[PDB]
Amino acid sequence: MVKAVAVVRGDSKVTGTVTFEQESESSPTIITWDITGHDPNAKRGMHIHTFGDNTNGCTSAGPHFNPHGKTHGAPTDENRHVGDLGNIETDANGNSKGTMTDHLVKLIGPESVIGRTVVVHAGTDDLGKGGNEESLKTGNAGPRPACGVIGIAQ
Amino acid sequence: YVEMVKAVAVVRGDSKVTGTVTFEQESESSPTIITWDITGHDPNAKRGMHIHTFGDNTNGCTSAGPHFNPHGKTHGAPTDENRHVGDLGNIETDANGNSKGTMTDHLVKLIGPESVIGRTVVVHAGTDDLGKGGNEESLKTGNAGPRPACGVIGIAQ
Amino acid sequence: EMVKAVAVVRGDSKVTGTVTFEQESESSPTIITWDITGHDPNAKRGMHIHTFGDNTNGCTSAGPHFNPHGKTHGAPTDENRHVGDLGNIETDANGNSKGTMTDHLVKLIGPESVIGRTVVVHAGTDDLGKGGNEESLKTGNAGPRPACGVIGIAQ
Amino acid sequence: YVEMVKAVAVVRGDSKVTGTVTFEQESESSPTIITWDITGHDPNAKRGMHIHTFGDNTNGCTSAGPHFNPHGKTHGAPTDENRHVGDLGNIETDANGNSKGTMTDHLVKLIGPESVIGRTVVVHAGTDDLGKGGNEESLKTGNAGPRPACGVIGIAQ
Amino acid sequence: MVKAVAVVRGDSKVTGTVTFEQESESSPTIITWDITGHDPNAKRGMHIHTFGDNTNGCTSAGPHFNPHGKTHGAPTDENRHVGDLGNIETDANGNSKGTMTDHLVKLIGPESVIGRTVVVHAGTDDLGKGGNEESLKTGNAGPRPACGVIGIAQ
Amino acid sequence: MVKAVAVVRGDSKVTGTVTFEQESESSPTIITWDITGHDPNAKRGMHIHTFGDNTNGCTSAGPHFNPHGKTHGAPTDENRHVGDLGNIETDANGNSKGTMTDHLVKLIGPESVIGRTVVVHAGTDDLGKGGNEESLKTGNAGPRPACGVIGIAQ
Amino acid sequence: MVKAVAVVRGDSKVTGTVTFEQESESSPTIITWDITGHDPNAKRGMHIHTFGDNTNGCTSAGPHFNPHGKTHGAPTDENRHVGDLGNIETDANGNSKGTMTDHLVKLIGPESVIGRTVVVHAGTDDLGKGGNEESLKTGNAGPRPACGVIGIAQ
Amino acid sequence: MVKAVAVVRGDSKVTGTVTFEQESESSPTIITWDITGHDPNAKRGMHIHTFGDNTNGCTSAGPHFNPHGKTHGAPTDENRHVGDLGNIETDANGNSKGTMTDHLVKLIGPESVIGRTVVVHAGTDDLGKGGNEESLKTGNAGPRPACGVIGIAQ
Ligand SMILES: [Cu+2]
Ligand SMILES: [Cu+2]
Ligand SMILES: [Cu+2]
Ligand SMILES: [Cu+2]
Ligand code: NA
Ligand code: NA
Ligand code: NA
Ligand code: NA
Ligand code: NA
Ligand code: NA
Ligand code: NA
Ligand code: NA
Ligand code: NA
Ligand code: NA
Ligand code: NA
Ligand code: NA
Ligand code: NA
Ligand code: NA
Ligand code: NA
Ligand SMILES: [Zn+2]
Ligand SMILES: [Zn+2]
Ligand SMILES: [Zn+2]
Ligand SMILES: [Zn+2]
Ligand SMILES: [Zn+2]
Ligand SMILES: [Zn+2]
Ligand SMILES: [Zn+2]
Ligand SMILES: [Zn+2]
Repeated sequence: MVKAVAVVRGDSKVTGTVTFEQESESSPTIITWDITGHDPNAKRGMHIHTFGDNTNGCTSAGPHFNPHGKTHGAPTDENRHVGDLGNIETDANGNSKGTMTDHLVKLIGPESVIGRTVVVHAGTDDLGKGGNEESLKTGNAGPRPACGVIGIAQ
Repeated sequence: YVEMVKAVAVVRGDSKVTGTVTFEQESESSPTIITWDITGHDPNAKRGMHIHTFGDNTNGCTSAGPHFNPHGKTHGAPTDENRHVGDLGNIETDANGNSKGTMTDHLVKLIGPESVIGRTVVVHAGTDDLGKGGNEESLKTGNAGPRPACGVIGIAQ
Repeated sequence: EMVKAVAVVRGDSKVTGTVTFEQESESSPTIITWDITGHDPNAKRGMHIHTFGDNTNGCTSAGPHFNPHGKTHGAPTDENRHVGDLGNIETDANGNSKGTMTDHLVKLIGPESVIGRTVVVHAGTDDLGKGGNEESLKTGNAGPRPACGVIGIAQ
Repeated sequence: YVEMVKAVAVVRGDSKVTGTVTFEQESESSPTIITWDITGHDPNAKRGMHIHTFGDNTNGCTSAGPHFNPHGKTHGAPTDENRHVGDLGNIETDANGNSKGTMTDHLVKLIGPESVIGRTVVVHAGTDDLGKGGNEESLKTGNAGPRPACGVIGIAQ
Repeated sequence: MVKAVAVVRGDSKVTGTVTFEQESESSPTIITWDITGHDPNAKRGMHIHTFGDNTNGCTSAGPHFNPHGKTHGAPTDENRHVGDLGNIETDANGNSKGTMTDHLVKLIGPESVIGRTVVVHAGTDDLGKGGNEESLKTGNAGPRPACGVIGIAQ
Repeated sequence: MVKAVAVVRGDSKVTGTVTFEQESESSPTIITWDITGHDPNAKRGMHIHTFGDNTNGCTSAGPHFNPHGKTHGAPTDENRHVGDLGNIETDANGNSKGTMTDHLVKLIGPESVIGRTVVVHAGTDDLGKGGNEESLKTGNAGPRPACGVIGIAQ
Repeated sequence: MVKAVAVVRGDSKVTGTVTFEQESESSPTIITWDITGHDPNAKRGMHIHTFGDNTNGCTSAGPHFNPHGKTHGAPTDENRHVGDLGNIETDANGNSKGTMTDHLVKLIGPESVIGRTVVVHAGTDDLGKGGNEESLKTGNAGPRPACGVIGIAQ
Repeated sequence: MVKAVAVVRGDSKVTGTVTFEQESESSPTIITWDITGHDPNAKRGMHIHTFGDNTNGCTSAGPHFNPHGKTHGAPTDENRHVGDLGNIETDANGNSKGTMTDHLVKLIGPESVIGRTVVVHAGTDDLGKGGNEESLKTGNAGPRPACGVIGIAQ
């Protein structure tokens, strides 16, 4: 029913598209990514950050979207940010195509991620198991080579 | 909980036109204040600026689709009753190709079912004829020409 | 070919007069001449061809602007106009208006013929579809219909 | 050239509900007169009848899509200002499950850009709550239930 | 980018869908059909009839749609009805799928076929070369096993 | 079988005709109005009032015809007066032409409205949903610019 | 646990007190009102508006408190604003005493109404059933004779 | 950096403030209005009139400020009076809050509007497109329910 898309780019060669589909507010959101230009054979963090603000590049996206005030985790963790989409897997060409079904992310209602930002990170998300404050906030997934605002799609 | 919403579109595309268009709305019942700060356009020009329906940049600014038009009107001036929500008229560029301005709009909302959050600001290459051009295109797009820059309206802090 | 028509307009008003039409062939422009009296002085007044040559209820039964191409209301020179959109006539200090113009959409010959339809002289100014409201794109906000006449075949 | 338009939807579907819904409009400025002659429905019942956006029957009455809503309103009663064009309320069936009636509607048009020619009449399985149900579904569909019969609104002689 | 579709059926086993796409009023209309249940290895007339009226089955569709007042012909003829889509070719299974680009049929404007009827006929259209009055009216294409009103598609 | 008509006029420029047709006592009554001279782009109450008494203008029509002792409602409401015909819609010229099928109004039998009064009101009928006692009586539809007695038409 | 109170007044003779108690965040909030000086024998809307801002009288309270982004409805509706508390009933003297719980209004947690405003309106809330756009925003309950900021009570 | 303000009032309940700020003579002037007490849901003309003279109420403000000798127009028009600020939009409560960027109005230099008058009109400005002499002079925006002299604000 509701469809959204982020076209990500940044101060890097990482580009691509992240789409979102959600039938109703209570339904899972299906998230597809199609990323190119990343490091090969890598695990790279991908998160929804709070602000769809690109005024100062991907930095103004702010932190991970966390309406429920949880610690950073894996998508499979109960204690995760809404925006915690884990690591995407890049192939030998630095590309990553994938789909996930997310049970926290909404396109509908007060916690909608429409208008927020998808960030593809430079590093691996430690999924909140890094044992430091930074892990519980960001997963230590490194800088932000590409981001894009989640917009309404046809 | 905060009712106030701030949003920003950072616009760019296949051109030198860049800049930011900010939106602030205090409540669903209030007008939205729009501020633009555009650079790199033609000098001394009137250039159409509109909210287009889709925040989809997969095919560049073309995939933003048409003007945001939830109320099913024809294209018009911002002051017209018969206008698209997305019809913000023209911005004025100075001798350097820059445009800074601010205005409220009474149809553009950040809050509620007609929210433009996640939709697209397009800065056009030409002048919006404000639906007064006398042809069908005028009542669709204002004949404002192509889309040198666009950006998705995203939530700001 | 060489078709001539005339509407003698009157109504619930002092506005009266004659509007003549001539058309050489179906594709030719129709030459329109009006000679109107009894209107407001120094005024711009809409003059349109409305769809029906029905005067059963005064000028109201003439219906809307003649619009066989399914367009919105506009100026005569607009692409996006009704066939019946003849714009405004100008009245002089005495409330009189004489003028002539051709129109490239109005036909007396063929399927879109206006013979048997109605000329309406309106009470107000046609905004030529530029008024910025929905009514502008229907009627031009030209107001009521002080005079009308069915377009009839002339000798 | 004739301005008058007559149209008819001949409705059927995965049910015993059949019949005809005719539309007549004298001019773009006039209301449209709607006449229905429905058979095979539940007896002594109120049943929603709406114009849905698409005249697409490729997957049965589901392909007609939602209520025709060019003006971007929520679902309502025909007499409501805030209604879909397609909101024709309920028809009444008699003791035999038949419904014959006629009314004009002031939003449904056969002429002009909001023409319903080529769209779909759906006769619903349940009662239209006229947008007064207090839930989001009421403001979308009137909670009128599934679509036992539909037909494309076609031009009549 | 107007799209239309007719779903055809009638007092026969002939069913299927006929779609129409037209970019603008002056652009050609692309027509696609997907018909099943017809005679095998046959040429079968397919026309747009004037009325989208199914009150009396396919008979109520009236004659071929002919706003320009021409005689019946092949789609390639200058002198044809707007509704003259010629013959479709059915395969060994009685099925016919095809696409044509039609330079007269419109979905936009006063001659729009939206709300009119596609009829699939029982016989072969003689394309107005039958030499009788009926040929110049109907192509002698026989009865009307299936029809459907051309409706607006998403 | 029975046809009736009311020609409405009063202390105003509102005039017009309201016609009634009923095949049999249990059949719905079809009501058609053709009203001119009202406010433009407005919703205006129209009701059948009990008395076809115009001795003191539209006031002596008395209240809404309510043989079944209901509260004031919309025509669609189960709780409505027989005379509750709801709002008519006026166009940009203050004209209203419409037709409705009414399942309570009768021209035949003991609850016949023949000889009663159609009133066209000056304001909008709140349909019994105004939340005060007057709403449940009159719909708060304002004064009575025009009325006419429902007379036998054939 | 948490108790709160609004003392309402404004550009009118309407005054009074609206108290709130909530045992836990998920518990219903118990609301009691004791209002004086209103119209007699009337239904009058009473709502929690978003802002506890009285800088420009009751207008500064803004719209109905609507953190879930719904339309205006009755308290019992699924589709309602958090602040939609419907109508209070005034007696023959213009007074209204009553108590009810509400299942959406909270004093505890992120949707707390503490520091927001109770508005007693001049007219009747149509509960979102008015059939116009304003009904789905305000209930058409009219102006704001009294309001008060919801403050922590002992 | 000049700031100005007009506090408008008159023979009406229309009141409010109109502020002006301009960085330099060639810069646009930002104009903000906060108007209350007007007709609801309306378009109302707002203009700068030549004279900051209130000796005869808003009438002594004279005509639209027109130092460049143009016809009356919309703010967006080449052919407009300096004082032509077009229509403001009032909400359901008759309030209008807005901001505009005006490319002709100056607070600095010989065409300064400091000491001139903001008038809020009773009717809609036809923006010079009413087709009569008055339209090209005043926009036919009607009488002057409120006005105020533009005064230096810092
Ligand atoms: Cu991140
Ligand atoms: Cu045929
Ligand atoms: Cu009454
Ligand atoms: Cu003025
Ligand atoms: Na998951
Ligand atoms: Na949500
Ligand atoms: Na990181
Ligand atoms: Na911003
Ligand atoms: Na707004
Ligand atoms: Na919001
Ligand atoms: Na006369
Ligand atoms: Na008309
Ligand atoms: Na029909
Ligand atoms: Na109905
Ligand atoms: Na052949
Ligand atoms: Na009728
Ligand atoms: Na009824
Ligand atoms: Na809640
Ligand atoms: Na005063
Ligand atoms: Zn996180
Ligand atoms: Zn537009
Ligand atoms: Zn016209
Ligand atoms: Zn609906
Ligand atoms: Zn043919
Ligand atoms: Zn009643
Ligand atoms: Zn509410
Ligand atoms: Zn002026």
